Amino acid sequence: TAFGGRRAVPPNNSNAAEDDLPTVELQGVVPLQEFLNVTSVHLFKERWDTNKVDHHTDKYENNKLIVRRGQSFYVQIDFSRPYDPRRDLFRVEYVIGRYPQENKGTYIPVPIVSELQSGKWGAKIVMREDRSVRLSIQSSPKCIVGKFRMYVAVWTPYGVLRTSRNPETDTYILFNPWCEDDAVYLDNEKEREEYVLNDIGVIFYGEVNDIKTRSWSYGQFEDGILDTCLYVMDRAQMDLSGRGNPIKVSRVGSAMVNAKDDEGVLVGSWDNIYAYGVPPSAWTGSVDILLEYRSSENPVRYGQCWVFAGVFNTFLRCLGIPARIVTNYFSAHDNDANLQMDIFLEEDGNVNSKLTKDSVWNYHCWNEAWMTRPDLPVGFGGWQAVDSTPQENSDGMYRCGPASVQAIKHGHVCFQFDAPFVFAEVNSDLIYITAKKDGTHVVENVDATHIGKLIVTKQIGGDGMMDITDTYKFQEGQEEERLALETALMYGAKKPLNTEGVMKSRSNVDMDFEVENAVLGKDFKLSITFRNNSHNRYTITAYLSANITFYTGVPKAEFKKETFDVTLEPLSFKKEAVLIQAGEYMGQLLEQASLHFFVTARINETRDVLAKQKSTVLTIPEIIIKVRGTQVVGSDMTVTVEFTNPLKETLRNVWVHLDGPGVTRPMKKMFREIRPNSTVQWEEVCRPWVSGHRKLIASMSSDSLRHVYGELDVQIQRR
Amino acid sequence: RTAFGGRRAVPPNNSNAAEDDLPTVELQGVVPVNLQEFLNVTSVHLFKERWDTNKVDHHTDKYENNKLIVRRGQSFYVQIDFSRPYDPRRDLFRVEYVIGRYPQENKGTYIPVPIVSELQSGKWGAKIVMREDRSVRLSIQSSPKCIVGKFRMYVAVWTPYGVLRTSRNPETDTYILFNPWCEDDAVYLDNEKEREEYVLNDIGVIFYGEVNDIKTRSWSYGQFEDGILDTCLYVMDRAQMDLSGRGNPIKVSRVGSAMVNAKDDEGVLVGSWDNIYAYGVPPSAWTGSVDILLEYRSSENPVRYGQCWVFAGVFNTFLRCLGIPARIVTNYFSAHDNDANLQMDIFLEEDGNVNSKLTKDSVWNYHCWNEAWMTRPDLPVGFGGWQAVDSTPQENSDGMYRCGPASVQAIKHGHVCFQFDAPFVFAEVNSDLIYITAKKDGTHVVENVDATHIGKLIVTKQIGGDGMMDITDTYKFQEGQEEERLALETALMYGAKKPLNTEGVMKSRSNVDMDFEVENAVLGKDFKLSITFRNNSHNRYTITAYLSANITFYTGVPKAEFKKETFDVTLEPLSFKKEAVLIQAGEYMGQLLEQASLHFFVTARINETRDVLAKQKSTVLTIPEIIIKVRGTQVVGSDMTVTVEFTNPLKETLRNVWVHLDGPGVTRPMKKMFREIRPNSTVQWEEVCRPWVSGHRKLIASMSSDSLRHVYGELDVQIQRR
Repeated sequence: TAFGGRRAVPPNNSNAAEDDLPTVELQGVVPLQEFLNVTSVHLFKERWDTNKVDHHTDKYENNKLIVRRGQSFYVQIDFSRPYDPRRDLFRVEYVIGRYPQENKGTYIPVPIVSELQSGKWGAKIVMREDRSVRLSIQSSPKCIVGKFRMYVAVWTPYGVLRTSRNPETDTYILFNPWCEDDAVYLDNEKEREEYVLNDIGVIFYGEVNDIKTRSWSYGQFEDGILDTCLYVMDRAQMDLSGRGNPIKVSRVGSAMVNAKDDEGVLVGSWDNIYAYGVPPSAWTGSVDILLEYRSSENPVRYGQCWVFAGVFNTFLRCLGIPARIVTNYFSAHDNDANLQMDIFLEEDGNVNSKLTKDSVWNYHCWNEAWMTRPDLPVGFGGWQAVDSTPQENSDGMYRCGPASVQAIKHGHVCFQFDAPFVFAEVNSDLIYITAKKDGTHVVENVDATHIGKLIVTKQIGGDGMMDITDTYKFQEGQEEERLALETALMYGAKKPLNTEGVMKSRSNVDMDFEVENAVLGKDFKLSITFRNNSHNRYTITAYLSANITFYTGVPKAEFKKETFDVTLEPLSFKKEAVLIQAGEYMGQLLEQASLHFFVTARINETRDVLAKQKSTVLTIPEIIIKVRGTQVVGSDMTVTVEFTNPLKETLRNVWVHLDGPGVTRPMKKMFREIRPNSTVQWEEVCRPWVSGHRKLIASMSSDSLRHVYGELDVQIQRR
Repeated sequence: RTAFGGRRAVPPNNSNAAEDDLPTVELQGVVPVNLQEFLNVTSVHLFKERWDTNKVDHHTDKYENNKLIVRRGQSFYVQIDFSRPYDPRRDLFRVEYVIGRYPQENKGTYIPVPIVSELQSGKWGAKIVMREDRSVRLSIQSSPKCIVGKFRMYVAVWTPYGVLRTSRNPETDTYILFNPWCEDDAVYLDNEKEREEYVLNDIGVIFYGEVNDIKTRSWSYGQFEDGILDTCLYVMDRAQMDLSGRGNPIKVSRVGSAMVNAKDDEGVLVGSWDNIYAYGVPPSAWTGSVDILLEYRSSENPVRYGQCWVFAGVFNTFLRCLGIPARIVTNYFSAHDNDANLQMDIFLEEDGNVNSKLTKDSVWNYHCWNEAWMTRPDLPVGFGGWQAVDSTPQENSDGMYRCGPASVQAIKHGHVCFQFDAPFVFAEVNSDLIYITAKKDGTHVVENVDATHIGKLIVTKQIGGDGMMDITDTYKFQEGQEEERLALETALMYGAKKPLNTEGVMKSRSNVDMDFEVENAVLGKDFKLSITFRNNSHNRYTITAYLSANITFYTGVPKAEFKKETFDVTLEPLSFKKEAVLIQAGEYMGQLLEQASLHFFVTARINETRDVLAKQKSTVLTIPEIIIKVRGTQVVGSDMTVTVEFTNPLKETLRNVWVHLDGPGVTRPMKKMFREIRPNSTVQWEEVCRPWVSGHRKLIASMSSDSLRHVYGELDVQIQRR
């Protein structure tokens, strides 16, 4: 009635599933009681106790023992009678999954040893008193990460006597950045504090000339999160033997973030509508999302790049892998490994918006995970870029990474995973091409300094910005930068169009422009400058094209167009000012209030083309958070969330979100509608459970206006 | 309230079946004048008949397809008939090739072919070769990096006011394939005999059995059969493969191999190794890829069922049909599901017996995968050539997936740091068998290490013949050679792992040699197993040997131990003893699994030195083949009677006996059902075949029933021209 011919044992791919170890493995009475019996086990698992504090696992809102691999911890077993070294033999067993196998690392018998050897599992009797033995158990630093079952087995000559199933002794074993033998070892305490223990983050957005920031709750220590992270791997049917490998954990975990069909954590959406779900802009942290995923057991709607990164960062940090979110400004996504972004122009100099279909994202967020790379030559360990936002790679439409940031900076894109696609996000050239009326194409200009202009991440201790641009690229013009490019071209990166006659403009005319930062609903100026360094007189025709775009760069509508007839004297400089009125863009704005500007100019004399692009985001005023009360763990604190409608219009179905790990579970309030320029208030009583520097996080989302945030640093005390 | 698509300006162009509407007239700006003044296309001629020069010079004349089929990077001829003569002085026009619903010139999906004076190598262009009346003859050359698929063709006349274009015409739809004959193509093969075999041959040989009794059977690739080329494009559309990547042999292999083994409702074949196969066709019954691919096309669902050679057969059809040179390789004693470990464990009881409860991993008698030829511009120089691709899943760095393409060159040298999934393919052919005693107290003791069992022989069909070609030396250096030790070390540096330490197995206290032979037997017959000891040192010993004989699946997975024996041997110094065992038919009959595979463990404990000796061998019982006979004229278009004959070899009744007949270019795959076949009785199947392909052809047969299966037959026939 059917044979299992594919493999002798079904795959062991679920931490949730468990078998039943026999309590009596006898080999015949031939022909007990007088043998050792376990009366109880002590794990010293209190959060104030030495195990959790020495393992840095005391923050988890979990009452079970949680330790980190490759480091010893204490347990104590109580026997029916005193243990006798001569005549007695027992061992502790760690078991994970339904089909444990010692050679697969899922069945781990811990032997009593005299001395703990570094790198191997072992139990050292550190103390014998009465009917008790105090053990110092050390795990392997390559151990599988997950929740293990614990048993104590006494070996008699006729078999094994083992403890029965006890959910109270279930032990979680995580990655250990503190352990020098661990693949994820980070030798700097301040960095471990930030990249592993910090449960609050800062995401940078906006545009390079007006960097905006908002806080995100990672909430890795919150109740249920650790278990949800194991559930993610189980849903991925991730092989238990592979869960101790940070590379494979990063690889499989990141593929689970973006949902394809009914599998995955988040459904991606950039439609500015989001029917039947929550707008990506509404989320305040990962907790909300991961718990919803866990209970519904279905993908959560909806997410965008920073949301994918926030959730993946929670996953990494919760398991013990050092992780941070990075933001790349002017990002070339969906690049197919091409190092060129095309902008097509009409013959007169206008931007041909029919052909110009590729867009540079104002910003794009991805993650970096810290680990060694034993699959690559020496020198590629460290930060590995992993982008859970899909794009076409060699396998299809999927996440990219982990890719060694070291390999990327040097152009060694031949080393897995998906390196050429990450290299192209930060190194592409903007190519300006005239698409003539006869069918031919002429390359006019090359801008090699626009894409990947600034790459940032939150600073260690502090909400500040840390510029990590030089970790990804060498400085423009440097010899090493040209060598890195050449090496990349050798390994699959491509440049379809040859650009030689290009960039050698004999005009010597410099053009540039700036846009003042504006507040939503206000007017603002745009100045275009022209420098003539030659002793020649020129006449120029310039075009201004202004569009309302998504943060991805995708344009919705051109809201303003202008033409300028400039005459430049030899050795002269001149500024022209254009005035953009609130009435021109309002009513057409998309979420994030992003605007894009093209300024192209044709020099009538030399036939040369000058081009420049810039993005702008309109500043939307933040939400106000107020705290009234005492501010002590266990005792009440009143939090008031205040939002003032900035539009001269009625906001409808205004959802406000409150969050703060260790202070409050994520909550949300729904307001029928908000009158033009009127204010609403939300008062909630909070009973914090974590002391020290904490933070309150708020967000606002309506049928129209959204992507509005607020935050407050509070100081809670102990008892 | 809006709608907006903020992720991308244009939806992904990932279906070849989907198409846009190009305007027949497209003007811009003020006018006022006669449009009739400009050229007009009255007709287009592709010279796409099968005897014509386009298909013959492009080596596409074998496809049972009436549309034009050319290969990239090589010129072909077309003729355009206008409404009036072409005036070089005043007319301007170009040919356009378009693919998908969202064509873009910078993505290679919209291709405007310009009229040029001279065709440059590597670029698209059309050269006017003849002017005559209202007609112009062009020599069109495509780029060698061109996307592979079915393009729509249009002719566009340029006027100062815009474009005038022909209308949609399915008759001019042109297929552009990979070109192994073009030097600039990534899949370039520099020799005609290799091209003939690896691209043009539609019949193949699959080697199976076990290393000491290599069995062979024929498989129909049928890449030129009606409907196949279209089904291959359909596979890529089902995979939602971006049209821009279908011109990259690496991505096509990567995505295509992932579609072979169906996970849920996506993919071509549902894998099953249950010996039952209820609600499907047993993997053993298939005679080729045609049957499977067409069923997948019409049902639009995964086909039940397949195993490794079936996946390879089908994937081989896919690659050859598109133009990527490909072959199937068989690895004898394959370490699949290795997780990159270079060690396979066998656990022994304390006495010396095999611990069958702890021994859970198995070596496959054989395992088939594919090799595809292409350059590897994503890797350092020297890694081009054959690339291994295994569509039979196993855990790799991404999950349970196919592995490859991995450069066979990198695998041979241990450079497993190069994508894709290299460590896992390297371990299929390089693992060590580690014999370990699991003592009653809980500890483990490494007794022996056999580094010569796994990947003992790797073969493939020879060029221009049905014999086998030993390619073992392409995957690995000679045992005990310098280069082989360095390869192993390099692999360990990049991810390959050896959990147990085997320096201490210097317990090479092999003064005594042991080995055994199992004679080749026929199903139903008794056979012998001969164990042979050898005392190569001055000494007398008391040995206890154990024999464990099991019925297994071809994958090595055991179903039952059907025979156990102990031997107390005492051999004198410098003397060699021999022991023969007789296995009677009654001991295994009635318990056999499909493929009639048997596995033998022979373990020995030398009482004196406490040493352990161990060896293992597999055996497959031979089954009589199906007899194919033909009587007729043997010329295309004319009838030929084929008779399939099967004689029940079992002295019991075979029930629901399905017989299958196949032969590309001779017959469409067919199958006959037989209620039941009496013990030792014979049945005959007769069929009238009207062949359509001349030259050397082959008839292929297979048999499958409720119990007995994995029975084949074949016959080389010669069809003639007329």
